[PDB]
Amino acid sequence: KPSYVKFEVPKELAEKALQAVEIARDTGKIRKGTNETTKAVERGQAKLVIIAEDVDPEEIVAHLPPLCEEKEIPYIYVPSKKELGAAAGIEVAAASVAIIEPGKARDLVEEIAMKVRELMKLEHH
RNA sequence: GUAUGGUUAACCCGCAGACGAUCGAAAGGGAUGUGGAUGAAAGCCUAAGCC
Ligand SMILES: *O[C@H]1[C@@H](O)[C@H](n2cnc3c(=O)[nH]c(N)nc32)O[C@@H]1COP(=O)(O)OP(=O)(O)OP(=O)(O)O
Repeated sequence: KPSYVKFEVPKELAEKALQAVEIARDTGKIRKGTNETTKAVERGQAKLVIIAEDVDPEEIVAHLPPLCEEKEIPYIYVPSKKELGAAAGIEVAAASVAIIEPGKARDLVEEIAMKVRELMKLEHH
């Protein structure tokens, strides 16, 4: 298990995280790739950040969970980084994706934002 | 004199790429860049370069 994964995410909740990227890709604006994601977080324009769990080395995305907590931006973990790139609409894999405007997925992001709040309180005791 | 340029183009497999393609000195920026296989007839036009 990676060290940058602060909390475990169930499969069913992670599957909706890909759907949010899929919907917001067509009905909103997302940013695919770790560089675009990092900029979207430090600029404070990212509604939800999605981080992959199969990132090696960790030093590529290990700074997002700390940065997202400072900027008070929710984040959720996805197992596959290739499926993450597929949901963003690119041929290659993606280590992280940032959702700027959810669009039609506005409701789905709210549901994920609540559960990542509850999952974060449980792992923190 | 000469096509490696045209009239005249497709269709296959591969390689690199959101761990950042193209562009840029960098900053920036964000999805293409490319190697090969068979085709690209005949005739005709042009002659940069080369001889
Ligand atoms: O048939 C051509 C050719 O034999 C000869 N010619 C002119 N330049 C070259 C060259 O660089 N390399 C070769 N191998 N042959 C060349 O000239 C013939 C054409 O006749 P012209 O001389 O009338 O026309 P051109 O424009 O070639 O030369 P010119 O008109 O200045 O004299």
